[PDB]
Amino acid sequence: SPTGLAGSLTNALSNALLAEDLLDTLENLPLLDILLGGLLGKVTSVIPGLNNIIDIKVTDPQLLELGLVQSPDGHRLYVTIPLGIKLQVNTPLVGASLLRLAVKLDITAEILAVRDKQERIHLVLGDCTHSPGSLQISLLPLPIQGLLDSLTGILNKVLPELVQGNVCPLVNEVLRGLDITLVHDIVNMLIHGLQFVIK
Repeated sequence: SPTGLAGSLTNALSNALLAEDLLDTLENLPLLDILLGGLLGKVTSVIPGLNNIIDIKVTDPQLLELGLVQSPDGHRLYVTIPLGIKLQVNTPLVGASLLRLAVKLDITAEILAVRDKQERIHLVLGDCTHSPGSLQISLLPLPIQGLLDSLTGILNKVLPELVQGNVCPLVNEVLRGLDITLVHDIVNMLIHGLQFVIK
């Protein structure tokens, strides 16, 4: 089980994210709510209608194995966080299954060490974004295509930033809380541009 920094880093990050309930965060995404044609929305709220009429359940929260890359100059790290969820598109009113979807996405987190004016070194989360072009949607009686088009269209434009804004704060929290010695050895080796991530 004991190993060098890179391996300790990815295991420590994985455990910590899960222990901060990453999988509840994913499960609880306000996917629906953050959302003519647009008059229709105003209509169904003026009538005692059963709402919305559409509902989306997020299930099957999944964190996959972290990946890790160190920059050429050895000063910076990039952690890839591969995430997976299932979306179940239901209509309450008829009360039936419309769609089940698998979605997969990557967060990239940029880790660097930087030295303040008083010779101290800090572990800093630099960038933290959805990885462009990493979104993947996959369909798991009725013609249903209608949905699956302005639904993968919505998801394309809405899901990355929602996940990013939900998962990156967690990533920030897990960095601050790493083992003190694992932090100190990692900042010491990035700041002196010494390679340790092997591949």
